[PDB]
Amino acid sequence: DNQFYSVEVGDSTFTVLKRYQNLKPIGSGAQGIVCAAYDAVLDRNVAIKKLSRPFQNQTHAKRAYRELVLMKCVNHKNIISLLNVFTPQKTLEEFQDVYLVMELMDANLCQVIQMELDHERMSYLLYQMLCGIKHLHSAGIIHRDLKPSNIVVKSDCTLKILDFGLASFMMTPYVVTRYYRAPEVILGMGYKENVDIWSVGCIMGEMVRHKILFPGRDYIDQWNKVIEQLGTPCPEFMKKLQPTVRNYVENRPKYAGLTFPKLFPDSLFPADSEHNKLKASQARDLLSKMLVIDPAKRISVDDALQHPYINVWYREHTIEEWKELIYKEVMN
Ligand SMILES: CCNC(=O)N1CCC(Nc2ncc(Cl)c(-c3c[nH]c4ccccc34)n2)CC1
Repeated sequence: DNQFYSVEVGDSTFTVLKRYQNLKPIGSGAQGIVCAAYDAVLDRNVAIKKLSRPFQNQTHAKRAYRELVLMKCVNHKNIISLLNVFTPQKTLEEFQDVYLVMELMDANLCQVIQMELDHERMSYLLYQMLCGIKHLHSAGIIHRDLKPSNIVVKSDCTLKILDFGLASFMMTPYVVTRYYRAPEVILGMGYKENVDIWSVGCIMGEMVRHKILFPGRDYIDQWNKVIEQLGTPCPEFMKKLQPTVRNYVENRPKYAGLTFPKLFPDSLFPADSEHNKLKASQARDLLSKMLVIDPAKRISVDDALQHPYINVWYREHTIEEWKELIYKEVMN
């Protein structure tokens, strides 16, 4: 008979294709609920993400269309691949949800962060972020929102990025984390390719320090936590900020904060063997080239890939037009 069946998964219903069996919730996010399942056809495990009426507003719609499109276009070993897309509804009028099926990963970075990693694995994961980011950049896509929760890995230490970043208001219950947003993004002062390097540096640091580098309730708190450790930026950086903002920043208590050996002591890095000793320094060296406020002085993706620590691996539519656009893309 029908091709789909429904299964309860908490406070929602997953009406998926019969080929997917033994649904099990693996995570929750902004777009919706995500489940792990077994695909009888391909004979392998996969992940199923359900988009509940993605056209309910421009915020969710824009993300869904953009996701659905790039997920189909872009292709790279370090960017989650889409295996299938479907909708249990038969017509546009009936259209409601969109299900995305992808390879199943074992976990996201939030989990890896809570554990110590030899230099071999840490550098490898970091190397895969740079590749993926490099690919996204070579496609004209500047993520700008890379974070531990949007990056997943497998046991064999393989890594893939989940989403494609940004391109505003929502009644949603949960907020979005911004601890990894680059300075230029926080101060809206224009950005470039190396804007992602800042995020990678925040993640690498968290992997070391095992704790969020720049916490904070709002961007006000976040900026302080940034200068409180790295120190007030140089003048050349100030003269590149709109006065409405250059005022707020320049009228903030200066710092000339601590150096890197202080921020990331040898205690955090394994310095038992001579090999690990050298890797520590190289690691801290890269950290110091990525955690730089001024983009003009922040290392780039290609130079970061050449770093010895890493080279060892070398418009506005209506909720009716959106439904249309999204439905068409789904029905390839
Ligand atoms: C139980 C704690 N382990 C984890 O951190 N996770 C998160 C990653 C999950 N695996 C996975 N594999 C593929 C995709 Cl496409 C997604 C995924 C995509 N978007 C998500 C939003 C929230 C949580 C997970 C996802 N997630 C497994 C459980």
